[PDB]
Amino acid sequence: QEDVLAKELEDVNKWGLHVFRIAELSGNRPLTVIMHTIFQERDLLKTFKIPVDTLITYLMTLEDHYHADVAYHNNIHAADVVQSTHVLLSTPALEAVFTDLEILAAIFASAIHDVDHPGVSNQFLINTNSELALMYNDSSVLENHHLAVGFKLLQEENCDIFQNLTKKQRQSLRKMVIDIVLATDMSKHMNLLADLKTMVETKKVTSSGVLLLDNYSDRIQVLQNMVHCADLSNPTKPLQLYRQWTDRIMEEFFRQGDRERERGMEISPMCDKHNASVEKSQVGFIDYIVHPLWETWADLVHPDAQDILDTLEDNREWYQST
Ligand SMILES: COc1c(O)cc2oc3cc4c(c(OC/C=C/C(=O)O)c3c(=O)c2c1CC=C(C)C)C=CC(C)(C)O4
Ligand SMILES: [Mg+2]
Ligand SMILES: [Zn+2]
Repeated sequence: QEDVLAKELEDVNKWGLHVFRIAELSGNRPLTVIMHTIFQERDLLKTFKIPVDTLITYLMTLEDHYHADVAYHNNIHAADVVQSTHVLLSTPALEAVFTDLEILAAIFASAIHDVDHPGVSNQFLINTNSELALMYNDSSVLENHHLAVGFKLLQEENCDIFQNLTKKQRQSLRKMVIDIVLATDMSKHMNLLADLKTMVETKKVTSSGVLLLDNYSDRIQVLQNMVHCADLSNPTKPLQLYRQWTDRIMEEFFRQGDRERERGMEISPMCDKHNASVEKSQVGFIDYIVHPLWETWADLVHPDAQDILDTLEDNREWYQST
């Protein structure tokens, strides 16, 4: 069984890795084994003097604080975003653009970006006067919490994977990780996309042909949009993968809508299981959210992302046809 898993982990650089098989083959440890593979592949353990045992211990503790009883925002989603961010970082147009520390931040941010998600939305947590909304004053409630949990777990026994970074390395990475995860709040999508559009229109490229990023503001904005693309990458994946993600988000949405109805509240869009239109909503989401973003990303790394954008367009057509 370990040999099959190791075979499937050979695809870690490929879009459309079969993350669900890896979850099964790893005994519900997709986040740990994919993170470990990626760190090996990028030589991050040697670069940052990360002890192997510390890495596994942190990864397992972090994976544990994703909820196995949440159908979408679980450890499989986290592994998927890590792996998708890992592939997006390897695109030719970005070669040698980001430092080792920035690659570490983006991968680490992807791994913690939804930890301890309870499977309800920010707006539900606000409307139900939840403790989380109360702690974070109704602003990026989930996103602030994922960051606080992800960083806090570094303090558990033999969990500080950043113990051999310099103080300035830690401080720079923490800030970058915060900037990235806070940008995954969907209420920020439009401002993030508008900013990425502006950057593509004024895009500058080096003599080697690679994207030129002058300053923190441009670098962090590309890393924020990269992780945001990886977060919204389900509809760019091969259809058998995309369909399982759709099934899982609808289970989680529907269960929020039951809670909402049980409490007298109006049902949030896509959460009413007596008035759903699964296929229509996927097309709506692609047309108004996912495709505008992925088309803008494709222009930034043109033509590196043309197969991913083509798969998205085919998957949109297929859902439309139904
Ligand atoms: C109200 O705006 C909408 C909306 O109008 C339709 C939507 O539709 C979806 C559809 C989704 C998924 C969706 O989730 C994306 C991933 C989130 C994560 O990992 O946290 C959504 C939406 O979130 C969504 C939102 C955004 C929600 C809020 C509260 C601003 C995830 C996976 C796939 C299969 C792509 O389907
Ligand atoms: Mg999230
Ligand atoms: Zn997410």
